Amino acid sequence: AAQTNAPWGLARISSTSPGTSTYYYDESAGQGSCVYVIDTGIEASHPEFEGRAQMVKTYYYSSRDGNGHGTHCAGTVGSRTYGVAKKTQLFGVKVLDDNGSGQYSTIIAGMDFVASDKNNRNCPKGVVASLSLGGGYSSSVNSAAARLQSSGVMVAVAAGNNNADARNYSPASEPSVCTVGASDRYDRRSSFSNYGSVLDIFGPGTDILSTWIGGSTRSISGTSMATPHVAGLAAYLMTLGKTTAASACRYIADTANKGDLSNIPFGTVNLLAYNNYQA
Ligand SMILES: O=c1ccc2ccccc2o1
Ligand SMILES: [Ca+2]
Ligand SMILES: [Ca+2]
Repeated sequence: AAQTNAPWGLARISSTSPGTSTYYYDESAGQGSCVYVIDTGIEASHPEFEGRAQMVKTYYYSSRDGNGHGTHCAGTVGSRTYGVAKKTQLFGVKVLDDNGSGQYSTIIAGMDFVASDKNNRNCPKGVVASLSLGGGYSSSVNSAAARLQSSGVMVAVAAGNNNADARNYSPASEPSVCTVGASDRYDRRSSFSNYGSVLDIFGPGTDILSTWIGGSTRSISGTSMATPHVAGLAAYLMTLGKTTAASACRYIADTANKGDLSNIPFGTVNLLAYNNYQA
């Protein structure tokens, strides 16, 4: 399948070079997989989700995304026009308030929730969780991410936007999960992207067009935007049978575009998520 005039990030993950505009992907498109977006919620009624999104848990007064961030990330995972895995099932877990803030205790509860909830859902090709959030180091937050991964869910987390070593941020610094840095359309590390030995992979993160609340769209930047590209790619690969939840991060790193990025500090991987699609 080919989507012409795709958002640049989708084109990038299906090409060995920057500058293309077509997203090539297998028609299976993540069907049969499930991705939990743990964030400010998801506007499930957005036409771009085609009825494939639903809220399953909120830690606040409402399950509505009053912010937009969670809807944007979900859109990159799995919306028709802006998503990597266009037929996946999306579940929203609202652990961030409408200002995009949340306490560590709530974020941990949200991870433990998904570890249990996945047992109640029909996801034959596997389960992914996308966490476009983080804050200062916390061993308890890392431990929660490690448990989620251990339970059999492919966990992808944002490296953070401090232009710093991600070792000082959580859950980015938990080695067992897949920590995602951001790049721009010229294959440069995004100027805000954290880096360091704990990063596993890079994805498109600068100027990413996706869904927004009020049935709209908008372009924003962050490691928060790169993370759903990797989460969607994982869902897409599990559906194809190429990898499992336990090994998807390693498989993505193994099959990545290598050495294409500039401004990567010594000690940080130079690997860009790539779907290896061949028609
Ligand atoms: O869009 C965002 C806003 C804040 C933030 C903080 C830590 C990690 C990722 C983040 O993404
Ligand atoms: Ca290349
Ligand atoms: Ca890792």
